[PDB]
Amino acid sequence: MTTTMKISIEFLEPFRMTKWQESTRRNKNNKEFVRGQAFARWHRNKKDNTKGRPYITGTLLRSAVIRSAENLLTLSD
RNA sequence: UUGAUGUCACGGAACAGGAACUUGAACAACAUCGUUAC
Repeated sequence: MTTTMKISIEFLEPFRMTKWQESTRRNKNNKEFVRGQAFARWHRNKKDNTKGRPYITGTLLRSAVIRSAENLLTLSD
């Protein structure tokens, strides 16, 4: 019914990560959740204990692919 | 550990001001050590 395509990205430069926020101040009114939306995120299991790993939102990769498609469709009319 | 119809964060130089400085003839004469004797 569905087909899975596994991808992997590899960096050539030191990337940048954002801070950890709480589940309350995670809306459009906080000025630290915005301005940190184009970076990687830090997920910590069992909150109130800084122990976890980084990850990357899939919506950000979707937006980048959309921008690349917009820029590639204007070259072939 | 995201949710979708809308992310210019490669949109932003850790930058800007503060004398390791001040003072000094490579020169020269009087002793050191304690007890003996009635």
